Order: sequence, then C-alpha cells, then structure tokens
Amino acid sequence: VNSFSGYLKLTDNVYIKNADIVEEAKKVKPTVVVNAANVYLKHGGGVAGALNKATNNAMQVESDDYIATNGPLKVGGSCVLSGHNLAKHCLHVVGPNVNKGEDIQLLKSAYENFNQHEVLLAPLLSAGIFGADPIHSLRVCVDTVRTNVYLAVFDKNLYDKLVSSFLE
Ligand SMILES: Cc1ccc2cc(C(=O)O)[nH]c2c1
Repeated sequence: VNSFSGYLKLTDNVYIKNADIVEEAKKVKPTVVVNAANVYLKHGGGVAGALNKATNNAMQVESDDYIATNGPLKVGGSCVLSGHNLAKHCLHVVGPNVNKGEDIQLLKSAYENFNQHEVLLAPLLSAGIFGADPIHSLRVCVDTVRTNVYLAVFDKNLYDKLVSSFLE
C-alpha cells in the first residue's frame, strides 16, 4: 500500500511525478486517490473520466446513486466514496471552475479537504477545463495541504514548467 516511486520532493509534504494518475493508482495501491470532480459527480472527461473508465464505470454508477440520494456537492467541498480497483477510497474534491465564473479563492477550500487524509495520490485541482493557472494551483496546494500529497502530472511540458517554477 502507498508504494510511491520516483517522486520529486518539492516541500516537506508535497511530491510530484510526471505520470498518468491511473497507472500510478494501479502500481501504488494508495489509501486515497483524489478525483478532480464537479458538483454533480459526472465524470465526463479529464482525470474524472480517466479514473471512471479505469473502474469499468463503477465510479459513475456509485456517483449517480450518491447524487440522486444526497444531492450535489458544493464548490470547495468533497466526499469520500469507494476507491474501487484504484485505491481504498476516492476523495472527490470540487475545485472552482473559473472558466464558468466561480471564485478562485475556493481553490484553498478544495485543497483543505486533503488534510483529512494522511497520504493522497492526486492531480492538481482546477486545472484543465476548470481554467486555473496550474502554477497557481501547485502554489495553493503547497500553502494549504499539510498531509503528504503525491501529485501526478501527465503532460511533460507542464510538469517541467511546474518543477522549474518551483525550484529555479
Ligand atoms: C484497491 C485498494 C488499494 C489500496 C488499498 C489500501 C487498503 C487498506 O488499507 O485497507 N485497501 C486498498 C484497496
């Protein structure tokens, strides 16, 4: 469990790797994988779609049941559902979608949810279609998360920009 390999330590508690978060979950067997969720837990693309596809749609079926029963999440909020074949748990975290006019200050609230778990495999939040600057998202992660977070960044050019941003 939690067999993280080849990470670069950026701070006392934040680590980073140029890797596919699905292949990392399969290798590492983490206690927790973080999903970059939306408030209706509709896993239609990006990390959410990739994680759901790796679970053979189990995650979407679970999530549909959760939302029908319990209603939508709030921006900045989270829920813990099954990790299926990827992890013990999936922490579904909703970062703000600034492309849709949501407030970037809620990225802090989103990352604060990581402090309820000793160690996490995670993507950067509010990246991709959510429209935040990835360098800013890494900074909020570093400033907010105090538990151990292993970040997986798929794109090499972005990984390099993030690491360079951070150590040069
Ligand atoms: C699929 C999977 C991956 C990691 C873990 C870790 C646990 C545990 O601590 O009980 N269960 C898992 C299941």
